Amino acid sequence: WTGQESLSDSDPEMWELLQREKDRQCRGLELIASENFCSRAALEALGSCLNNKYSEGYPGKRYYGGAEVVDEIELLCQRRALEAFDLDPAQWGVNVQPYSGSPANLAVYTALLQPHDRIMGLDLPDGGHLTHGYMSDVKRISATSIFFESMPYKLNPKTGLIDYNQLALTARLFRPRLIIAGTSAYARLIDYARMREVCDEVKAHLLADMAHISGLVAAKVIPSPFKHADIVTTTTHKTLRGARSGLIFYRKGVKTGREIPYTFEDRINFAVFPSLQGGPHNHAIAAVAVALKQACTPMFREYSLQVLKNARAMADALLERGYSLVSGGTDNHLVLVDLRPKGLDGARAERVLELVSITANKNTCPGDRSAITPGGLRLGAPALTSRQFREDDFRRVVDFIDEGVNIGLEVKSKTAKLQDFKSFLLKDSETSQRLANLRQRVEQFARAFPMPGFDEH
Amino acid sequence: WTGQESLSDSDPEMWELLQREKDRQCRGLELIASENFCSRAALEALGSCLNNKYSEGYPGKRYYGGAEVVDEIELLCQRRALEAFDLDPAQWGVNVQPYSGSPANLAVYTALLQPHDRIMGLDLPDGGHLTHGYMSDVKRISATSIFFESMPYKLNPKTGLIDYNQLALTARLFRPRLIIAGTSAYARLIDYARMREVCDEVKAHLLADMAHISGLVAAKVIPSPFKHADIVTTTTHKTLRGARSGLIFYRKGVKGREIPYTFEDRINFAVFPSLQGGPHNHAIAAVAVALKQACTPMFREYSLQVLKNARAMADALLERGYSLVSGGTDNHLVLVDLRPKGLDGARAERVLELVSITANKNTCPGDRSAITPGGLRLGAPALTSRQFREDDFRRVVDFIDEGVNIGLEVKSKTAKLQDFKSFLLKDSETSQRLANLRQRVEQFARAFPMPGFDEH
Amino acid sequence: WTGQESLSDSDPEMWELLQREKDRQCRGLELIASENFCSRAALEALGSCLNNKYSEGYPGKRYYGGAEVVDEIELLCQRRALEAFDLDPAQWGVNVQPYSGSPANLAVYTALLQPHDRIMGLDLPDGGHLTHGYMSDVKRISATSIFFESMPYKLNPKTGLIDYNQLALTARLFRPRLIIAGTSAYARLIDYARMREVCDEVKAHLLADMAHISGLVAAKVIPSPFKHADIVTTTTHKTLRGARSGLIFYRKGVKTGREIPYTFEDRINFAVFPSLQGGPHNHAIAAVAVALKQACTPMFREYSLQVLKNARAMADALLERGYSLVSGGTDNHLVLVDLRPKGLDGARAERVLELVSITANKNTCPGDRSAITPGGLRLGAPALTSRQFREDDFRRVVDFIDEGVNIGLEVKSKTAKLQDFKSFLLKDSETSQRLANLRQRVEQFARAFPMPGFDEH
Amino acid sequence: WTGQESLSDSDPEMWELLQREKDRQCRGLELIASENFCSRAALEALGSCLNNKYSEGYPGKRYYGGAEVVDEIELLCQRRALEAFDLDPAQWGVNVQPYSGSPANLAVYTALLQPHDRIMGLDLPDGGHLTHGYMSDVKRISATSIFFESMPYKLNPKTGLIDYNQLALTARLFRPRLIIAGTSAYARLIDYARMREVCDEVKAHLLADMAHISGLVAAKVIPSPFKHADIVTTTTHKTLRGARSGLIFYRKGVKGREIPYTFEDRINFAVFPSLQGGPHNHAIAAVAVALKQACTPMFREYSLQVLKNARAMADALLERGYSLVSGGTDNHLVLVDLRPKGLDGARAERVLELVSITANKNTCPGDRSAITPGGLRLGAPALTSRQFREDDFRRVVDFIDEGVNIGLEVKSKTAKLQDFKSFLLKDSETSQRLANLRQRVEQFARAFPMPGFDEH
Ligand SMILES: Nc1nc2ccn(CCCCCc3ccc(C(=O)N[C@@H](CCC(=O)O)C(=O)O)s3)c2c(=O)[nH]1
Ligand SMILES: Nc1nc2ccn(CCCCCc3ccc(C(=O)N[C@@H](CCC(=O)O)C(=O)O)s3)c2c(=O)[nH]1
Ligand SMILES: Nc1nc2ccn(CCCCCc3ccc(C(=O)N[C@@H](CCC(=O)O)C(=O)O)s3)c2c(=O)[nH]1
Ligand SMILES: Nc1nc2ccn(CCCCCc3ccc(C(=O)N[C@@H](CCC(=O)O)C(=O)O)s3)c2c(=O)[nH]1
Ligand SMILES: Cc1ncc(COP(=O)(O)O)c(CNCC(=O)O)c1O
Ligand SMILES: Cc1ncc(COP(=O)(O)O)c(CNCC(=O)O)c1O
Ligand SMILES: Cc1ncc(COP(=O)(O)O)c(CNCC(=O)O)c1O
Ligand SMILES: Cc1ncc(COP(=O)(O)O)c(CNCC(=O)O)c1O
Repeated sequence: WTGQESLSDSDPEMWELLQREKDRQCRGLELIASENFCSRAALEALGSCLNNKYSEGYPGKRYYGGAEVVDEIELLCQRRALEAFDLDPAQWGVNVQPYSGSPANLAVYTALLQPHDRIMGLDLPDGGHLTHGYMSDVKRISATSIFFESMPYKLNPKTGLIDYNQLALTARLFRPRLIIAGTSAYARLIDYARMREVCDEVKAHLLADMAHISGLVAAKVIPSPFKHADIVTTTTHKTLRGARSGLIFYRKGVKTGREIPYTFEDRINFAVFPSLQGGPHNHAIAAVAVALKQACTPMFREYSLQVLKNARAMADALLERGYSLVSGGTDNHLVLVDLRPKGLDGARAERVLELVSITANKNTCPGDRSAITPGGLRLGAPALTSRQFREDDFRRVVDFIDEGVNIGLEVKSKTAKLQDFKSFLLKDSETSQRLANLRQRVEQFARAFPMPGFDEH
Repeated sequence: WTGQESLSDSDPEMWELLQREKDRQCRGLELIASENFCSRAALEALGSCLNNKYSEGYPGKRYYGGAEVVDEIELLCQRRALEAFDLDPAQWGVNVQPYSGSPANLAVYTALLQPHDRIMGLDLPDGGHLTHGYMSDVKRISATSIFFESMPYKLNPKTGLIDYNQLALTARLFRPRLIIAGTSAYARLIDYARMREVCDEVKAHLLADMAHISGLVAAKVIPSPFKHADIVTTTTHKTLRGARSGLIFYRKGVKGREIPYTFEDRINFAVFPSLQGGPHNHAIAAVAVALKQACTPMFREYSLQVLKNARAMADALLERGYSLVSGGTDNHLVLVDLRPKGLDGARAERVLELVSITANKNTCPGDRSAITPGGLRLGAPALTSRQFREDDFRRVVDFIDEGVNIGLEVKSKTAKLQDFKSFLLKDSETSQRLANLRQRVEQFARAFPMPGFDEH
Repeated sequence: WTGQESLSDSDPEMWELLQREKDRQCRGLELIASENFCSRAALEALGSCLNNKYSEGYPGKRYYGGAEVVDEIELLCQRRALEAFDLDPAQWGVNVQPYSGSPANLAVYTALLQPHDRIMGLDLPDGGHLTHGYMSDVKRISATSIFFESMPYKLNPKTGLIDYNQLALTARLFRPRLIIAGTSAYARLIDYARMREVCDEVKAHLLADMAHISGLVAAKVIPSPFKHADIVTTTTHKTLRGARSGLIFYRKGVKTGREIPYTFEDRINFAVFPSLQGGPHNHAIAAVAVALKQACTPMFREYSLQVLKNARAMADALLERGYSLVSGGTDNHLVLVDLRPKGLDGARAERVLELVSITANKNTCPGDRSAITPGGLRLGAPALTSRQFREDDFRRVVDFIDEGVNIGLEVKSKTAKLQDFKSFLLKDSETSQRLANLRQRVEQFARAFPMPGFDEH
Repeated sequence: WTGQESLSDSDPEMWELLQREKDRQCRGLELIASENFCSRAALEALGSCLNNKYSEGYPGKRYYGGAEVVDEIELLCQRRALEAFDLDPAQWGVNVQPYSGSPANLAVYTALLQPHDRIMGLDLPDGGHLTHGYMSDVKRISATSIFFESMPYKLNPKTGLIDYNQLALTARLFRPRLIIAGTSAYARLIDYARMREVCDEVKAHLLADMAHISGLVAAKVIPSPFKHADIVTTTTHKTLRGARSGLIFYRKGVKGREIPYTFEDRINFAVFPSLQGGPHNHAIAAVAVALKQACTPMFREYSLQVLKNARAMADALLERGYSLVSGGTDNHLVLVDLRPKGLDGARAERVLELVSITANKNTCPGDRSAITPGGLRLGAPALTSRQFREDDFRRVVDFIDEGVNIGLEVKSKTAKLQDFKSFLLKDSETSQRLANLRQRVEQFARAFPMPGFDEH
């Protein structure tokens, strides 16, 4: 045994599983708004010897030795992080060790808040993320609602937009110490200035969780939250098209003749390590650095502009075929389809689209009373846009979706409960082959496009 | 732009850094007890298209679709985890989604405890990990001491063993609901039967954090904590020689009535949706690769080797002029006490690093100082994976001995620790004396094979 | 030394101090809405040998012996408590050991909630009490906001009434586990049914803190909160005209064929003792029992009806002299005077009225921006009504208040900051004697009325 | 209706109960160590018009007006409190508003600690009070263990003294920010100098809860905790012979710079507005009356008497056939161990109550049971205020001895504790044997003078 054998030679069971997933991504129309296809260059850093190096601590302030090189990697990642978002290194710092997006947010709360201090975020069914403090009416779901006290703000169910007025009203009563400006399922731009005013009034930290829109922010195609946020967290594997990791951007420098300084850096860094995490995943840090360099290129601005145009085209196409969209349209990478005016819930549509190799997620529309069967779908452009999809290609995506919706509508006719629906898609021969025909035409269409990453895994 | 360009072509600045780090691992003798050299097979899975897949939830209970393949990847990782530790799938389950070791432990506390519920672990300067509840006298350090109430248990300060009596005494006063039997810097073995007895009495959960010793347990080379522990957490790197990830093993099934075990649902819910978001499916897959390697006859011979190279390192260290904490290693690492040699554990680590031996300073029982601890932590697993054997490991000890002796000569001419390191780079007599060793250090280490890719 | 000497003989320094306070209560117009004059019968029980008896525990379940008699006293107090409020002993229980009102409320939270569970009450400047969870924008004030997480509900500043709509909206976001229906400075009746609906929706306990209105509730002159509340707490020294103590009323009995039982009794009793308190003050328990018996009499219903008529007469008189009142009037024992439309803040008016032996408290009106100088006063009828004040007498009280307001208006002319105002009342000879004349006419008028309690102390 | 009618005329049902309770205290021998007979002067202030005055706030810093008189009442109570304990008003302050002892302690924790901060006290079965943080193995009992994290310190189970060594050992592990030196059932004296040393080391607040021994401290008859404690809490009844209330004494003033003491503002804010509402000015006044009595030469002779009647009770108890915990009382109470006499402390308390001797069962070191503890707590202060002396106190011991012996005879004919008490009321042989003693018990006690009113 040498440890240098190939995965295909050493573990054919796993090696084929990798190939099965690669074929699945190659043949499908991937519309998960949070998914992307990472570049081979980044993946080469992700699966590297940097996995072997323990480097607990920070560059220049480590707890072991031998970190000479990974110090330069981590410092280079920090510089590329600030560069990609046009940040002055004298006003902004970045922590590049958060293992993912959820660890990034929990680090911020741990850094700035005491246990049971109060947090406000967009409610999860309203388009906010778990780590913005999600509690149900029965259970504390996210740990950000266990270790901290969270009250959500809601959408205006008339506009589909964030009710900044109701947020301002309830924030003066709840008195949060931090408010999260950031979403998982929101098609519109966020009024960060308005969020800033609310935070300045109730004396709260404004945290921007730009995970979904980070790539658009780096390409300067949408307004940047760094103009108004004290803290900015993001995922690196969404519109940033990198490995799965997280980042925490924080302000530095000046916040009666007294110079008020920012105190985020030391608290944030201490929260990530040693408070929350152990050894940094330097392979992930490096892979993120590779993608961050890609985010400064003119190529990436072209890419991000395409993501915008393909989501508007997807939205326009859906509107033209009789679909309503929450908030009426989109100004970013995703579309929130309201399927209630067509008679199919988002749960049925998600499964029937999945059987024809169209990958989306059910989504709650304003007014939904059921979570077993939400009334919408979330569709995202970033992944297929990385496969060099253009506006016409996304209009064909909408025409495949419309076929799936019709097949699902015909099955809800012939079925009762949700489980009868799902089993009917597999056991009824007529619809089983009708699905297989659409699946085949979906996969033939998607296979023709180029795919970032390795060829075979 | 296609996204299929090579790293060397598209990002030469990063590619050179990768090559520089690979050269650093190839040329050095890696003695950090928590480090290992991951196999090429796992690394190819770590850097795979599985990074691209969001698969929030668990197999059969995910929240969107498209998880057809990663469901079987996660299930295969689960099966390989239970197989690797000889666990009956009806008595034990495993969560394979923890991002690392620290998240694995924090999920367990979240799953089983309420905020501010009480936990007991070995103190960090006594050899315990941060995530076992470490707070100092000045500051709450680990979040496991912020969100939960922690009191440490200590070593017998001249036996070098865990003071199991003092732990039993304080457990009835503190009344913890969970005690962690697991270490980061402990050369001997843990009495899991005794830990369970203490835990069974004060009615606390026994969790074993076998991160450092997980590989030795899987090879059935050391006693397994799964015989007495309710929950077991581990890292997938270290002695398991895998990607950076974490695992949570929990008991399952039946505990005048039938009381069932209720760990599974709580543990899984704590990992997702409570603490983490989307699983790192590439890490899960790479872990599955390494777990399969842990079932091999090869891995038992590998793990058996690590013990004897640590015992050989200990024996060799006892000679020359070193005493070692606990008097005798029984695992993969050695706790060497450098106080009976006039050199602190901090400066010895720095002098060894400039000569390409990477270790970590460690606090020995009685250390009156943390700026300058009195020991070093040395680990066998990394070099053993480079096919080092006992004769190869006795040479590192005297390669270290040249480093400890060379370091003593400069503390002669300097006072504080800043002056110490400063003289190592500016005095032409020692910079050459460092380089002279530095070549024979790298010349010796380069000759051994290295797991992973050749160039990155 | 025998321990049987008189206070006048053993401690003349204290004995005269007692007499000075008795003269002060006899000569003044006591308008503190929370104050009353306790009967001699109750005071005789208050200062009795029951002080000597430790009786930790409860009747029939004590931890020592010798409680044979105090068991009957405590049981008799419980029966008189239920009797006075027309409560079926099979549906209601009462704990009579809370040392005061604040201990009563903290016992309820401790009994029913975990630390950091959420609480909702009327904001303190809006008329709620500290123990309803009062936090400022800078500091946790009440311990009910330290050990539990509180969000306040506010008044509708247009009506002066509780904004039950905004309470319903914010309760669905905050998700409290207990809501407090009870006030310290509120002139109107509380919609307990509406509070009940809000609690039933968000699945919270409804606690009624009837402290100020308890006597009116016992006399059945205003609607009873026991028809809608799960828990009822009260002070015994306000409109109940008893010794200073507290009570916790809780439901008992029945809350798919399963009989759902109430679980308040054991938790409430355990919270009071041993969780929060030590030995019960049996002298206070007995004195409360004496006053509770008085609350069942036709005399007390006459008294409580008079308190209503004297507050309406006080309100009518103020309205006729150019004063506005928050919420426009009163349906209980107190009046909230808005002094902003007359140019005097409630802080100045309170001090100038105090120097002429009229005792009130400054009060915050809706829209007040300052707490140094609130814009109103809280005036209460219960105390003087116990001195056999009638409607005409309270119209004379208003005519004394109007003289004090005018004297204060003349001094704000001649002064600047608040401290200049207060010192001018003592150091300026012209106003000093002008005050002394009004004080004398106030005291001559009040001395003529009978006074409950002892003659000399 | 005027409100000036007498209690006997207006409420005869209650008036008879009052007379019945006064007769019960007059006819019985009160041996509860925490009970006393309050003076008429204080009771007349307790039941005064001061009940009618709301005076939220503090003298000079109240929130409404009309507090002209009660300001001087509270200030006089403050001055009398500091005077009674020989405190310099520049080094010590006092809050006189705590409703009782339990609120006094809870205010201190609220003032100085954050929720879930750590506290250490003597365990309740070891002689500590609820408010020192008592939680059992099943339930959090006191709110001082709910809102704050408590670990108890224990006695040396055969020395009967506080295990100051084990307390020093656990304090460095638990790292409390406050330790309570104070007891409800402890016959010896507390090493406040040693408690401060432990507190000074682990950097914790030393609070002394002198409730039981406050009167002995004021008479300078026992060593005063104010020499080493940062904060001192007490009840105003018990040995202080006052109304039911509580006090919080705190250090004030100055603690290369000048660090001032910061207790005053926090303590006062915790009492009001954090925890309590309006002060019970009648209780404050009655307390002031009793505090003035504590400055008398009479009170030192009274407190000196209580010691010798407890020492006489202990000496007499050592005879007959009783062993007592800690071997020797040095305060106002005796911890008698009834296990070396075949009778449990629970049944002895009941048999003594039917013969008009009121005591409380108490757990002795080694008690394998709480349903039936192995001791009784007996206190001198109550009967000493009735001008009992050593000869009078040696007769109570053998009045008790008839009770302990009579109780042994019925456990003969019964099994469980329910059958025990049931036989005391239904068997004509023992009900007469109880009544025969019961008259000589009441006949003996009635002859002594009684503080307070004659009829209520
Ligand atoms: N707007 C939004 N959209 C997207 C899409 C992906 N994510 C990322 C996270 C995906 C997970 C979403 C949930 C996990 C658990 C939930 C819950 O409420 N669970 C209850 C009741 C369930 C039952 O009774 O059916 C329980 O089981 O206890 S919802 C999000 C997101 O964060 N927000
Ligand atoms: N047996 C064991 N060994 C090893 C070796 C590495 N690690 C991984 C842990 C790496 C070290 C983490 C820290 C511990 C204490 C800290 C501290 O004292 N921090 C300052 C803060 C400000 C300052 O810089 O002065 C303070 O609170 O005073 S930091 C471990 C481990 O977990 N367990
Ligand atoms: N509506 C209403 N009215 C009445 C009348 C009597 N009470 C009973 C309780 C009376 C006490 C009222 C307050 C105590 C502390 C306050 C506060 O906000 N203190 C801050 C800022 C102060 C400053 O900066 O001037 C601080 O000092 O920290 S308000 C109440 C009542 O409960 N609610
Ligand atoms: N040295 C000292 N002596 C004396 C004598 C009276 N007290 C005053 C304290 C009076 C007793 C308070 C309690 C303690 C433990 C309880 C308990 O165990 N309760 C059950 C709950 C349900 C049940 O009824 O089974 C449980 O949790 O199991 S109750 C004290 C004192 O404070 N300290
Ligand atoms: C705004 C936001 N923040 C944080 C996270 C957490 O990232 P990790 O999953 O890497 O922990 C997500 C993931 N969102 C999942 C989705 O929208 O499908 C997110 O959308
Ligand atoms: C016993 C133990 N548990 C948990 C962790 C945390 O693992 P991550 O660093 O992957 O979070 C470590 C790391 N120990 C570091 C060392 O011994 O050098 C450990 O030693
Ligand atoms: C509604 C309410 N609840 C509880 C309390 C507390 O009672 P104690 O002060 O007895 O603790 C008060 C006192 N209110 C004071 C006032 O209105 O002037 C109150 O008004
Ligand atoms: C030391 C001590 N501290 C505080 C308290 C509480 O006091 P209140 O009961 O007034 O709250 C007690 C009561 N001890 C009861 C007994 O020894 O019998 C006590 O003994």
